[PDB]
Amino acid sequence: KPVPTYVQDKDESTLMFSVCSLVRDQAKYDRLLESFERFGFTPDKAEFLAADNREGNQFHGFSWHKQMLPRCKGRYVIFCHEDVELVDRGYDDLVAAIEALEEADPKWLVAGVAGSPWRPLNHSVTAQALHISDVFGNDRRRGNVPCRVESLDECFLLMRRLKPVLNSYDMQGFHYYGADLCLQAEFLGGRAYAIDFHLHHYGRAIADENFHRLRQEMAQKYRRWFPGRILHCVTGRVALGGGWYEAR
Amino acid sequence: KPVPTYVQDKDESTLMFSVCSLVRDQAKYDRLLESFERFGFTPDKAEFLAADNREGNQFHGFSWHKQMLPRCKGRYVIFCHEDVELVDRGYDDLVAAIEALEEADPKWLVAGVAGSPWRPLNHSVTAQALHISDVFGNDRRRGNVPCRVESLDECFLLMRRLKPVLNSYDMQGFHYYGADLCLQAEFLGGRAYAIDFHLHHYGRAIADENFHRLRQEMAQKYRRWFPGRILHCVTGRVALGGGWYEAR
Ligand SMILES: O=c1ccn([C@@H]2O[C@H](COP(=O)(O)OP(=O)(O)O)[C@@H](O)[C@H]2O)c(=O)[nH]1
Ligand SMILES: [Mn+2]
Ligand SMILES: [Mn+2]
Repeated sequence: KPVPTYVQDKDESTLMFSVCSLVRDQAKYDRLLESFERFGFTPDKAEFLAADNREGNQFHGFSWHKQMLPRCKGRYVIFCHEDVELVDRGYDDLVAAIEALEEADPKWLVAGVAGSPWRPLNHSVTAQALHISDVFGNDRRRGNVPCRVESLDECFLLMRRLKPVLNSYDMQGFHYYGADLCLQAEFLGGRAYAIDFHLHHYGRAIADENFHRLRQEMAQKYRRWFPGRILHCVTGRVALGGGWYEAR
Repeated sequence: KPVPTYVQDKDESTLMFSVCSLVRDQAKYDRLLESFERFGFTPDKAEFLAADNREGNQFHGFSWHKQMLPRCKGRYVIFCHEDVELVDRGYDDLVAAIEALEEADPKWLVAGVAGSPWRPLNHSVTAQALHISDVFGNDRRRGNVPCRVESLDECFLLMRRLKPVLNSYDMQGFHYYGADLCLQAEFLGGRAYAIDFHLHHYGRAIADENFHRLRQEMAQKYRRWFPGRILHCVTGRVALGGGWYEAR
C-alpha cells in the first residue's frame, strides 16, 4: 500500500546559488542583497535565505547551516555574513572560479575567499591566503589564491548542496566555525580552498572572552586527533598541543 | 530588490518518519513497505523514499544519504536496507525508544538496532549489542540494549533530519558505512546508540572481496586519528594500527 518516491543520482537544481546569511542588522543585510542583485545574482540564478538573528541569537555559527540546508534549492550554497557586499566581481566570476576549482581539484568540499594555507611549514608567522577589501585595506592580498587551506574566514564560504559538510555539535558561538568546517571536511575525506573572488567585508573581529574560550575549546577538541598540530587561522595560530608536544 | 526568506529555529515537520531504503530488488522492497504500513507507518505518520539501485549501482552505502536527506520532510530519517521487515514492534514502539533515548542522552546523533558497545575493554572477543531476528537466529540478543556503541549494523539506522551526520566521501561501496557514520558522529561531538527495536533482517552474510577491501581502507583512513584503536563491529574487530602499535 505505501507509494514510495524513487530517487535518482541527478542534480535537479535549476538555481545556481542559495545565498544564506546570518542576519542581525537589517540595514547591513539590505546592503548585501542590493549588491548581490546588482552583480548578477538575479531571481533566475539565486535565492536568498536568512537565519533570523534580528531579535536575538536564535542561531550561532555552528548551528545555523543545519536549519538552512534543508530549505535550499540551489546547486551551491553560500553561507556568508550580513556585512559582505559585492563590489566588482559577480555571479559569472564566482561560477567561473568554482568550475575552475572543480577541474583543478574535484576533492574540494568547502571554498571561501580568505583563509590559511594547508599545513604551513613555517609556524613562526601566521599563514594567510586571501583577496578581499576589508578594514585592513581595499583590494588587498596575502599569499596566492586559489589555494588549499586548513581554515577559512567565516565572512563567506560555500559548498555544494549535494556534497555538504557539517559543523560540530559540541561547540557554540561566533568564532572558529570556519576552521571547524574545514577540519570536518578533512575528516570526510575532502578539502577546503580559498578561491579568488574579491568582495568587500565590513566587519571587525572581536577578540573577546568567547573568542578565547572557543580557541581553548578548539584546541581541547582537535588535539585528540591532530596532536602537536599548529592550526593557522586568519585570526592567529592555535597550537593544539596533545601527544608528544606536551613534553617540556 | 531580492525578497529573502527568514528562517526561524523551529521543527516544522508534520511527518514523524522519512523511511529511506537502498533498493535493488523490487520484491524485497514491496515486502518491506507492506510490513511498515502493517505495523503503524501510515501516510499520516511516514513517507517512504528509495535510493534507486534497481537498474545499477547508482548509489552506494557512503553516498546515498546526501541525495535522500534533501527530499525528506520527516522529523527522523531512517536509512535501511530493502531486506528488513517489521514483524512485531512498530511505529509506537520506535517513537517510544527514540523519545527514551533523547531523555537518557541528548548527545545521541545516530541510533540503530545492532552494533558494538563503545570502547570495549575486552578485545579478545567481538563486542556486540543487539536484538533482532536475522540469519543467525529469530528473536536473538547480544549484550544489553539500549546502549552507546562505536559502530552500527547498516541494515537499519536513523538520525534526526535537523541534526544529521554524514558518511565520508573518500570511501565507496557496501560495507562499513555504519561504522563510518558512527565515527563521524564522534568527530562532530555526538554519540551513537543501539536501541531496542526488534525487526527481521533477512540478508545473508554472503561474503565478497569488497568487504576485505573496505576493512583495509577503513583501517588506513581511521588509524590517522585513532592510532592503536581496535574498532569493534558486529562483523568482527578491526585493529586500526598506527602510532605506537606499529612497534613489533
Ligand atoms: O551491489 C550491490 C549490493 C548491495 N546493494 C544494496 O546494499 C544493501 C545491502 O545489501 P544486502 O541487503 O543484499 O546485503 P546483506 O544484508 O545480505 O549483507 C541493500 O540495500 C542492497 O539493496 C546494492 O545496491 N548494490
Ligand atoms: Mn562580518
Ligand atoms: Mn540486508
